[PDB]
Amino acid sequence: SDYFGELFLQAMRTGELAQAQQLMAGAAQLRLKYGEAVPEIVRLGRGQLGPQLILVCPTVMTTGPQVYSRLAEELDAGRRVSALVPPGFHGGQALPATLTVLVRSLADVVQAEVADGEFALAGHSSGGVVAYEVARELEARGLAPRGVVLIDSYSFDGDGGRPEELFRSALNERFVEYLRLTGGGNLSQRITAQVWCLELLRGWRPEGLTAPTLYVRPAQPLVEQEKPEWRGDVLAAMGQVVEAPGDHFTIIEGEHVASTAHIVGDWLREAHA
Amino acid sequence: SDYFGELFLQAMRTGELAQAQQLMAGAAQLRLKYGDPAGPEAVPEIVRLGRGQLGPQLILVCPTVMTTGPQVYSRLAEELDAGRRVSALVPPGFHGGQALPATLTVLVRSLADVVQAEVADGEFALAGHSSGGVVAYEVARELEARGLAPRGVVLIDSYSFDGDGGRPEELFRSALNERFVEYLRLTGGGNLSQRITAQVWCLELLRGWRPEGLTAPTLYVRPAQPLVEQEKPEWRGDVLAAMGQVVEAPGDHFTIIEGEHVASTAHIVGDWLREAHA
Repeated sequence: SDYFGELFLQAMRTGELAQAQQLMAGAAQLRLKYGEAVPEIVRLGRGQLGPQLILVCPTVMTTGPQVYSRLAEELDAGRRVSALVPPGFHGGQALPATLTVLVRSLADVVQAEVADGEFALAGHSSGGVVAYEVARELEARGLAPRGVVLIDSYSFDGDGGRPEELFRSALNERFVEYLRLTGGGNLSQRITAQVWCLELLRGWRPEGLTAPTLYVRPAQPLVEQEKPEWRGDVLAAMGQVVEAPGDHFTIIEGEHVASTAHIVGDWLREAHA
Repeated sequence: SDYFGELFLQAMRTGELAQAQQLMAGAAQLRLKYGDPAGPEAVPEIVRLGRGQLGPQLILVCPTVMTTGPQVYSRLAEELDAGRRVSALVPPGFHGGQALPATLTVLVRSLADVVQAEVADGEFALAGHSSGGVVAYEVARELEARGLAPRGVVLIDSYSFDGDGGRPEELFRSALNERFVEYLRLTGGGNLSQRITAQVWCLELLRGWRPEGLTAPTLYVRPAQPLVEQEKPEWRGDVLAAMGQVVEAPGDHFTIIEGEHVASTAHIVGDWLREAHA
C-alpha cells in the first residue's frame, strides 16, 4: 500500500472519491516534469517477420505492456507487434510537461523502431488518442503509417458534468480492480500520472491525418448516461467505424479479444495490401 | 511506502511548501476521525519524564506538530524534575493506528479526561510549547469547568494565525517546517504523511484561536530571538494581552527548550511554578 493510496481506496468506499481525485491532481501538479524520459517499447508475441504494429498503451493507472497481452497474441500471425509505454507511470520517470512533449518522445521511439519499413499504430481509449497524435507527427516528419486503429477513444467536452463523473467513476472501478488483482504497486505514482496525462487530452479533437483510420466501438456501454458529444467529433474524423461485441474494457479481454482482433487484423491486412 | 511524503520534501526544496501543505490538508480531511459519542475514541498517551516521584504534578502538553512526542520535552523535564512530578501528554493521530480528533472540543476533552484521571485531587499545573501551550490553555479551561483547580498554565512562544494570512505567514511556516523536517531526519523518523497530515489537521483546529475564560494564572515565555524578519505582531498580540505575566528568555522558538537554553528557561518556569503553587 501507499499512504495516500490507501486514503484513495478508502474514499471510493465512502463516497468521497471527488476529494481523493482532487488530491491526486494536486500531487500531479507538484510532480517533476520533463520537456528527459525515453518511453519503453516492448515486443509482444513471437512473430519475427512482417509489418510492424505498434500498440500505444493508454495513459491510465493500469498502463503497461500486459494490458495488450491477449490482443497481441490474437494479432501475432505474420506481423511484429510491440507495445509502447507512456512515461511517468513506472520507476523514476518524470511526466511529460505537455502533450507536444509526450507525442514527440513517443514519435522518436517509433521512428527509430520502424525506420523505413511498413508499420501501423493502434491504441485503446487514451492510447488510441495518443496513437493518432503520434501518427500525425510521423507524417510531419515524412513517414507513412499504413493506418491507425482507435478502440473506443473519447474526449470530454467542456469543464465537467454529472454524466462525466458517473462515467469516470465506472472507469475507476475497473482500473483499481485490475491493479488489486494484478498486484500492482506504486498506486499514487500510477494515479497521479493518469490524472496528469488525461488532463493533457481534454478537448482533444482529431485534426487531420493522411493515413486511414479505423474506430472500433464496443456494443455495450459502461453506464446509462454517456453523452454522444464524447465521441461525436472523434467519429467524424474516422475513415471507418465498426461496432464490436463487448464493453469499453472487455473488447480486448478474454471473452471478446478474438472477434476484436479479427476485425482489427482484417482491416490491417487491407491497410498494408 | 509514502509517495506524497516524498513529494512534500521535494516541494520544500523547490519553494512549493504552500502547495504541499494544501495536499496534506486535503488528505487530512479524508483521514478517519474520532469524536462521535457512540464510536471508539483514541486515548492520548501520557508518559512520566521525571525521575522525581514526589511533589505537585506538571503536565507538559506536546505540540500538535509532525515531531510531536515526549522526547521534545526530555531536556526541559530533566531541568524541572527536582521537587515536582513531570509528565508529557501526547495528542492523538500522529503515531500508530490513531484517528484524528473531529473537532477542537473532541481533542480538548480527550486530553482533559487523561489529565483528570492522572491528577485526581492533587496539586497540578500545565505547560506547553507553541501549539501545546494553546492546547494546555484549553485543557485547563476544560478542567476548571469540571471543578478542578490547575495552579497555573505556562505557554512557551504560543501564537495564533488570524485571517487567511499572506507572505509573512508562509515565511514563518517555512522556517518552522525546516526545523520540523530536520528533527525528523535526525531521529530516523518514518511515517511522514501520517505525521504531517495530523499536524496540518490540528493546527487548522487552532486557527483564529484567542484565549478567554481561564481563572488559573498564566505565564508566557517569549524567546528573545525571532525565526524570521517578517513576524507579524498580531500573531502574539491577543495571546499576550491575556497573559498574567510575560517573560523574555534567551533562545529562539525552538532553542528555548533545547540544550543551549533549556537551563535558563527551566529556572524561569520553575521559579514561577513554585511561586504559583504557594
